[PDB]
Amino acid sequence: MSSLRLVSSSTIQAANSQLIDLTVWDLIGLERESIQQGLLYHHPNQVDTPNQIQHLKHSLSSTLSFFPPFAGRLVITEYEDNTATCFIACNNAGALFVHAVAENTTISDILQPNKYVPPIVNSLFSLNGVKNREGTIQPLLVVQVTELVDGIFIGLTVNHVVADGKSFWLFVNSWAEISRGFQKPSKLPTLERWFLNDTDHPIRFSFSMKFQSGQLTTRFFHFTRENIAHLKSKANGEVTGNTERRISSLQALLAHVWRSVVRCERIDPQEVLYYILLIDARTRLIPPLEDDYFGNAADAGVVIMKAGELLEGGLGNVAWNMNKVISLNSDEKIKNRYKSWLRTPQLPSMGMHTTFASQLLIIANSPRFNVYGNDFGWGKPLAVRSSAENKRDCKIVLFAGAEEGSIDIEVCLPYEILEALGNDAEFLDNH
Ligand SMILES: CC(C)(O)[C@H]1CC[C@](C)([C@H]2[C@H](O)C[C@@]3(C)[C@@H]4C[C@H](O[C@@H]5O[C@H](CO)[C@@H](O)[C@H](O)[C@H]5O)[C@H]5C(C)(C)[C@@H](O[C@@H]6OC[C@@H](O)[C@H](O)[C@H]6O)CC[C@@]56C[C@@]46CC[C@]23C)O1
Repeated sequence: MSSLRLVSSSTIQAANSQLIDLTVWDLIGLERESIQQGLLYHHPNQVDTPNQIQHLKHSLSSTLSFFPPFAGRLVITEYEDNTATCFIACNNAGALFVHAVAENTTISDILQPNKYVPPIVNSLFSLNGVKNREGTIQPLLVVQVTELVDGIFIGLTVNHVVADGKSFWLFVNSWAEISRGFQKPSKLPTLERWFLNDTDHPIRFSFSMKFQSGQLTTRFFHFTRENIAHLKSKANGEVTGNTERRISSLQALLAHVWRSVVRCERIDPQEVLYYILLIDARTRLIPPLEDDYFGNAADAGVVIMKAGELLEGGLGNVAWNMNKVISLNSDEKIKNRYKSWLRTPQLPSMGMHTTFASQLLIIANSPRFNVYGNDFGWGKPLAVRSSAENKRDCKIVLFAGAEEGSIDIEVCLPYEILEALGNDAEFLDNH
């Protein structure tokens, strides 16, 4: 029968102290979860596995020289007036490398296609359930490499106060480059983080003070470039006054997914619905941040619509509203939101009490991030998976698909809704 065991855990320091102040975007995650995403590889031929594991360890240490935050620790100071400060010490305490073996477990055991994510996937990551504020002691980066019968899985656990999704995949891209033989990564990080005024740091903040919580399931759906292009043309074709085809491919897809979920759940048309986009500030500040600004740089944009209007008003109207919410995340709004946060620096609560699955839907990650170029020397990955640790939030996570211009979405919802989506011919997914 199949089994899973850890064979070794090793501290990995940078191959070759500095302090980093954290801004509002970074602090907001202190009480929340890590980023856990990983890559599946098939080994067509035999591989010298001990040498492969050693090569991943040494290239990881080399990459860490260029990303010192991932080898450091958080420093939190708690004060008597119920406030706190936090920063990153690049003290080279080290990341963690975990070597696991999944005896008699295969690629296809992990990647049940058109099926739900199997429970084994969650055990391909280490430090599940650890909040980002525990980075004062816990490594900010854990890599778990799990040997399979016909390949390996490379699963990263990354502290979400240090990095967002963009910065996560910057590190993965650069590590694969170093592993392939590059001497430097092709994109170097910008480590200095953004504050409206140099006097703002260290920010003194306060900690603290769901429908089907603990019972959600996770399933992938694949969207071809053609089906996406169909959705974009339809959405722009429905909103003509005042358009030169400004609704984007992703806006139309997300509008379609929103409509499909709500249609499958069958809810009262008077329900108010909240759709949570994460809008990058890097390109929207004036002056803009560096493209490879390393840290968090995104703010929620909340799309609010009645269920009746969402469905009866047509795809283009939903996508146009999302477009407009995105367009309101201007340089003015970003800086004023920052300033009012400094005036009431409380870390958020996870929000309202939800009574159905479509009520509050969070949209995470991006199809812009480079998933399939992560060749460490043995070929491109077959797939990307997350830990699927989250069983509380109704959530859609966006991934680049294997074929050019396609998108995989990882959907966390009640089981019967995922079943309805898989049986819905209006859901334009494939395979
Ligand atoms: C009246 C309105 C306008 O309809 C109201 C009704 C209520 C709501 C629906 C809005 C609130 O208004 C504000 C709101 C968005 C919350 C506060 C957070 O949002 C941040 O709030 C702070 C202020 O506290 C702002 O300064 C930031 O700009 C903003 O982004 C966010 C994040 C950043 C933690 C977000 O995190 C991702 O989790 C998943 C990971 O996979 C990702 O990687 C990671 O990012 C999860 C959702 C979540 C918890 C919630 C939930 C929804 C809320 C509760 O809208």
